[PDB]
Parts: sequence; structure tokens; C-alpha cells
Amino acid sequence: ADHQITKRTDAENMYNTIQFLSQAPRVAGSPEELKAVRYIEQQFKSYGYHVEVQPFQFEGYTAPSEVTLKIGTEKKEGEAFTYSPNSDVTAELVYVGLGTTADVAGKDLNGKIALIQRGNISFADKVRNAAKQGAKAVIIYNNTDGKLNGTLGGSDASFVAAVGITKQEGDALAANLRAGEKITATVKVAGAEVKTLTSHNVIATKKPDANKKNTNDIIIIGSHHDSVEKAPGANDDASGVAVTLELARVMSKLKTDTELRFITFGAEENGLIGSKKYAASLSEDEIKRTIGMFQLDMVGSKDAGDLIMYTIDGKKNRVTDLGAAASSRLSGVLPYGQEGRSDHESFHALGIPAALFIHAPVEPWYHTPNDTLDKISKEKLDNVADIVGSAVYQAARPGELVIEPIDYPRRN
Amino acid sequence: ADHQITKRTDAENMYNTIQFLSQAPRVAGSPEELKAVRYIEQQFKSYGYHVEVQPFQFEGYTAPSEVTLKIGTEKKEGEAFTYSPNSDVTAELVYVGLGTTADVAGKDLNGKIALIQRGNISFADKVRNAAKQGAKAVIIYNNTDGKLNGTLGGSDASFVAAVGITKQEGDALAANLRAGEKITATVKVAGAEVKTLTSHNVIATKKPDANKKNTNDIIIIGSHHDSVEKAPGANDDASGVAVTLELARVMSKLKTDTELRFITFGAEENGLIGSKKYAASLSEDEIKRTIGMFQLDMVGSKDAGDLIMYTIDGKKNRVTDLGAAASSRLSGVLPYGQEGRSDHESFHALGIPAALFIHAPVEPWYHTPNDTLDKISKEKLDNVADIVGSAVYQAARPGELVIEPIDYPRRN
Ligand SMILES: CC(C)C[C@H](NC(=O)[C@@H](O)[C@H](N)Cc1ccccc1)C(=O)O
Ligand SMILES: CC(C)C[C@H](NC(=O)[C@@H](O)[C@H](N)Cc1ccccc1)C(=O)O
Ligand SMILES: [Zn+2]
Ligand SMILES: [Zn+2]
Ligand SMILES: [Zn+2]
Ligand SMILES: [Zn+2]
Ligand SMILES: [Zn+2]
Ligand SMILES: [Zn+2]
Ligand SMILES: [Zn+2]
Ligand SMILES: [Zn+2]
Ligand SMILES: [Zn+2]
Ligand SMILES: [Zn+2]
Ligand SMILES: [Zn+2]
Ligand SMILES: [Zn+2]
Repeated sequence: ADHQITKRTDAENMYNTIQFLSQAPRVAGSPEELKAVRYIEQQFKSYGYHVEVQPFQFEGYTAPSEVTLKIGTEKKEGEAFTYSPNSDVTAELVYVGLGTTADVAGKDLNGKIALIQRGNISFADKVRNAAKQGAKAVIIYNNTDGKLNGTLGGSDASFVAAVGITKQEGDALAANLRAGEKITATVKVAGAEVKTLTSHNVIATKKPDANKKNTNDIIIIGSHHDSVEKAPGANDDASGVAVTLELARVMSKLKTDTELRFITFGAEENGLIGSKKYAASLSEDEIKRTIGMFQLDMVGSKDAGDLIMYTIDGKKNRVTDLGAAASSRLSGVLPYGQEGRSDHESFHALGIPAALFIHAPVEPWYHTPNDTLDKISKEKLDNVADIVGSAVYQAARPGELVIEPIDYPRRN
Repeated sequence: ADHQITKRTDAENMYNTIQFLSQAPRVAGSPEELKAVRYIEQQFKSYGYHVEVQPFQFEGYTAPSEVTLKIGTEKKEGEAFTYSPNSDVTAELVYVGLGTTADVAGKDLNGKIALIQRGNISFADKVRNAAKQGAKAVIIYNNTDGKLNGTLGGSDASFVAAVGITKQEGDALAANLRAGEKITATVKVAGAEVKTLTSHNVIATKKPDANKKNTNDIIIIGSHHDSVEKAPGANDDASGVAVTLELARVMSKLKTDTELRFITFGAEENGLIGSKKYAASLSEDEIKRTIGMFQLDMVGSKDAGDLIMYTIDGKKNRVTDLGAAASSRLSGVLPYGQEGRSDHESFHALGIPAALFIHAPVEPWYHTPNDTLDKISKEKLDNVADIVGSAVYQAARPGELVIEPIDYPRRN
């Protein structure tokens, strides 16, 4: 049965899809994401699918044109968090630890700027905890090497301006504050705006066509079609879109007893928005009948590592059983592990068995301008398509699903 | 053609549905709403429909067990706004007008309680505007006669405790503050909680069955199946559920060229939550093909007035044209007007022509324990079902839709 998939997975199709998509970054809600949506829809229609396009609005952020941070009179290197409010505040700097509700209750922040150490709780909550105490701005300092870029997750008027700074620069400020120094800081953020944008999911469904053998089961194969600002997104996640399209073309050649939904999600990089909107469209019957959701994200880089399957809870489920079974016949041992950070989290949240397929450890080009077509491996793309497609077809081929026992290891 | 609908609308069916549903209030997310969902689903299945149940979560509120308001030492009559945070604050009372961002920028609120006059902006925004300035609680006073009950709309940690008081009691406090008095108040709200609840929409679809005459058009007929706390909800909105079910039974007897979706929405009284969740499930193709959405809310009270159609923008649209055309053949002149406040607002927001059918002015029993079966008129229910069903069938019967010109008046 695996031969029905492996003789048909065309790695030139997949590379051509990445080449098309990665001519420019596809930031969610932008004209280039809309172009991708149209392209994706056309490809599915070309394989014979009826396609639906689900729109959704979300709050986008335009990054501030000025980010001025000063300690006294010395200017410092500052990165505005995404969704940071504007500010122009000069005031006393107060160290409040990790910024928990505990950490901030005891201190006087009204009118002041909070210095807060990265860790434990969300950037969002650190900002809100300080702002609830009257902080006019928040400086968050790193837990680890290099710059602190990040996000408050979404628009929120409980926030006050929030800027991230190096562990080196913050550790030193925190030391001086602990030592009894009174420090004054300036936090000026200007030109940031929140604006409503519209993104989309592209959904192509193959109804079962096996007559008396047809089951009520559904399998979702997903990827996301947006990329981060300035990243061409060839691997993150044109690769997964390309495997999603290619497997829909392959399955169009075959009888199936299981409904397959091939989906590309919008606004993944914004916090899984499009898969949360698609999961919220499902009825209770659809949720109970969905036997697995396969998420393909970063599945073509020559510079990443071996394939792994990640689940939200680090437990095995039907999708990791099918991925391990297909790999054992095609490639070898396929490990699993625990990780979120992609659209499988939206389906796990409904109780649906779900896993992310990704090459790990990831390449250095992730979320950079160097995430480009010249890092793509056709052989990797083909191997992921053979494994994921054979895992899906193990259930979707006509006849009762059987999974034979197979050990496979958890890897961290 | 109208005779295919008017000979079949069974007012005993509709009254029996209200009698079943209104044995107790159906608060969204509660066991009684779940019972209604099951009942509704069963009835549609009994007419031959395939039914889907769309779940959705939302944040529910448990009302505080203590609401203590004092001006100095005198205790006052206070109503917590829905979604009010808890508090226990004794502090200076400061009049801040209507509570706009203007009204509050100039004053010193930090640690204090804001007195704010109802009007112009949402209760929610008045609370957030004051809280952004450091207010520890907000007292909002009425614009008009009687008690001030209301809602901050949804859960929100930007809020601080908010309680509503009479125009009489507030006008007097505002007068004294304007006159230079320094006033101290206490606002104590205790035992309020926000908890995640799950509600549902029930969706029954009749696919077109007219062969070569089939169109691509869709019509939605909606109502909501929840009611407010302590109200049995016979008219608000078991009445509309009963017309929705009855028209689905009627249309099951007839050939149609237009897809009909009969929907009962959950969590309407919480801010249209279920229809917003259902509208968000539609694809762009479904939205473009939906030629009208008919919302039935409060359509059976002996103690309300004549039928009217309300649109969000107070403009005529295809649904008010079809309602006016059917009425002109069945009953007489059917006026339209401008009003929101029901699930048609969720479809208008997508560009879909939508109108609410309701008897106006509404009865005195609205949102009370007296919204009960003994106020229901079978004749009214039958007339709404004849008019709405004939309006829908004017498009859904086989053959090209034709609407003949008809004047009908705007009424305020
Ligand atoms: C919640 C998401 C928006 C989180 C965001 N996700 C992404 O960037 C996804 O495109 C990444 N493909 C997720 C990822 C990266 C590296 C290893 C495993 C998983 C991330 O920061 O990783
Ligand atoms: C946004 C909604 C939750 C608003 C809420 N809506 C409701 O109570 C609906 O059940 C009412 N049926 C709406 C209504 C009442 C009177 C006249 C016209 C329309 C309301 O307060 O009217
Ligand atoms: Zn291969
Ligand atoms: Zn191949
Ligand atoms: Zn669009
Ligand atoms: Zn990705
Ligand atoms: Zn990414
Ligand atoms: Zn090789
Ligand atoms: Zn009649
Ligand atoms: Zn009748
Ligand atoms: Zn449920
Ligand atoms: Zn209602
Ligand atoms: Zn109501
Ligand atoms: Zn009569």
C-alpha cells in the first residue's frame, strides 16, 4: 500500500511550490499572503478539489518608528515588544523581579518604569501586572544570550509600553537597584499602531469514495502559509504547504474510505490565529470523528536535523502511531517529543489526536532573511511526503484501519 | 405559492415547543441550555434533517454575593455591572462627567472612586478610562428612570469594580461634588467570578432538491435558544425557536431551489456570542451566496405590538423586501425600522442582507420572570410563520426569484 504513495510523490512539484511562494515574505493579512491563498486555492482546484476559503479578522501591529531607551543620559539598545503601546516617559526605574502578582504588590510603581527579568510568566502578564500598579512603561531584560524580541501576544489596552533589553544590560541595572541606587530611565515608543487585518485559511476536502467500505472518520493534514516579516519563508512554512498540496494531488489518484481535509492556515506566526478560527468552525460530530491531525511545519531544510513528531503533551497518540508505523516501513525509527508552537496545538485543544512533523534541531535560517529556496532539500521534502502520506493512507485506504504494535522512542 | 406555507403552519406545534422550552430559564452555558440544544436537535432530526451542533466557549460571570455601596456612613442601593471585578475600597469620590478620555485626563483619580454619568460611550469604556487613571472603583449613575443594571460586555482585567445607581441618587452626588464638597465613598464587591462556559448553535440544512432549477443561493432563518437569568423565556426567544422549527418542518414538505439553513443560536443574551461564532465559520463563497438572513426574536406575545422588520442601518434590503412582499399578500403593510440587539447583527457585519422580525413595542414581560407561556398568542406565532415562511419561499420555491415593487414605510 505504501507504494501507492511513494511512487507518486513528486519532489519537483514541491520545490516549484516553494519557489513560487518564497519570492517574498508572506506576512499575515498582507497582499503577499493573499497571493499565496489564491495560489494554494488554484493548485488544489487543479487536482480536482472543491476548495473553501475561510476569512478571519485579527489585530495586526505596525512596529514603532522610534524606540528610544535611556538610563539617565546614556542611550541604550531597545527592542519594542510586538503590540507595545506608545509612550514618552522619564521616571524612576524600579526592579520588580520576575513581575508576578506577588513580585509587584509590595512596590510603589505609580508613575514609574518597571524593570523585569524574563522568565516563568508571559511577557504579556509581566506588563499587565506592572501596569495594574501604575507603571507607565516596562523594561524587560533577557534570560539568556542575545537580543530580546518577543510579543505581548495580541492587542491589549491594559498594556503600557514594553521594551526588551540584553541579559547583560539588565543584570547590571538589577544589581545596582538591589544595591540601593536610585536610577532614572526614559522609555519612548512612537508610531506603533494596531490595525484590523484579514487573513484566510484554504480548505480542500476529499470525500470518501469507497462505497460500502466508507467510514465516518476524518483526517486533517495542515500547514501554514504565512511567514514572519522579512523572511521569505521557504522552509517556514512553504515547505509544509508544498507537502500538503502534493499529498492532496497524490490522494486525488486513489480511492479512500476516510474524509481528508487538506488545509493551509493563515496567521500562524501571529499566534495560531487561523487554525484557532478553523477549529472553532467544527461541529461536535466533526470533532468526534476526526481521528488525527497531521501538521507539517519546516519539513524541507538541508540544514536542519532528522524528522521528529511533536505532541503538545509529549504523549503518543494515533497520529504518532501512524507516523511511526509508516516510518518503520520506509525510513527507520521515528522518534517523538513534546512541543507546541504550530497549528497542531489548535486541534489538541479540542481533544483531537495531533502531531507536528518537523526536522529538528531546526536550521539557523529560521525566521531570517536566509530562509530561502537555496536551503531546500528535495530529498527531505520527498521523504516527509512519503512518510506522512503513507501514515495517512494507512487509515485512508479502503478497509479497516490496523496499526501493528511498534516501539519508538521519546527524544528531548 | 403562499398557500404551500399557510396551509401547513401548525400553531399547536409552535405552542408545544414554547411550553417545553419555557419550563425554566435557559441561561447560556447552563444545563437548561444544553437540554434545549438537545430538544432542538431532536425536533429537526424528526422532520428529516441532518443536524450539526457547533460548540463554543465564552467567559460566563457569577454575580457577586455582596454589593455594598456607602456614601460616607450612609449605605446606598447598588447594582454590580455584569463582569465587574471584586473590590473593597473606601476613598474619595471624584465626579468625572461622562467618563470619556477627555473627561478623565484632567482629574486626579489614583486610589479614588470615579462617579460617572451614564451616556454616550459604553459602560465598559467608562470603567476602563477611569481605571487607566488609577480609579479603584467606578460608580455609574442612571440617565433615566429606575435601576441601572447593565454589563461591561465581557471579561476584562482592565476593569475595576463598577456599580450602577439611580439617576436621582447620582444627580445629587454630582451636584454636591460640583458645588465643592469633598465626599468619601465605599465600594465593596465580593464573590463575583468569571468562569469558562460552553454553549452551542444548532444548525439544520435543507439542500436544494429542484434539479436543473437549483440555484447557488443560501437563506438563513435564525433564532436564539438561551434566555436571561430568572426569565422562562417563552417569548424571548422560545417563540422564535418555535417558528424556526415549524418553518423547517413546513419546508421539509416542499421542493426548493435554494439552500435553507435553520439555526438556533446560543449565548445571544451574552452579546450575540453564538451567532458571531457561527458567522465566523462561513467561507467567503458561503457569505457571497447568502441572499438573506431572517432573525426571529420575540414573535409570539399577546402583549406586544404589531410586527416590524428591523435592520442595523435602517435601510431596506432583500430580506425586508421579501418580508414586505409576503406581508402585502397575507396581512397588510409591514413597516421597517433601525435596530440591532439580536443575531441579525452578526450577519449584517459580513455584508449579508439581514433583518429582525419582532412585535414592537415589546411587552412589559421582556427579561422578567413573567415572560411565560400564558402570554403567548398562537395567532401571532402563526402569522409570523406565514409571513416569514412565505417570504423565504418566495425565493426558495423552484424558479427564478422575482420581487415586485412594493412601498412600505419606515417607522420609528
Ligand atoms: C505560537 C507560535 C506563533 C509560535 C512561533 N511559531 C512558529 O514560529 C512556527 O512557525 C514554527 N515553525 C514553530 C517551531 C520552531 C522551531 C521548532 C519547533 C517549532 C514560535 O515562536 O515558535
Ligand atoms: C446585544 C444583545 C445581547 C442585546 C440584548 N438583546 C436581547 O435582549 C435580545 O434578546 C432582545 N430580543 C432584543 C430586543 C429587545 C427589545 C426590542 C428589540 C430587540 C438587549 O439588551 O436588548
Ligand atoms: Zn520517495
Ligand atoms: Zn517521490
Ligand atoms: Zn478575503
Ligand atoms: Zn512554521
Ligand atoms: Zn515560524
Ligand atoms: Zn541524498
Ligand atoms: Zn396562518
Ligand atoms: Zn397556520
Ligand atoms: Zn457540547
Ligand atoms: Zn431575544
Ligand atoms: Zn433578550
Ligand atoms: Zn384572533
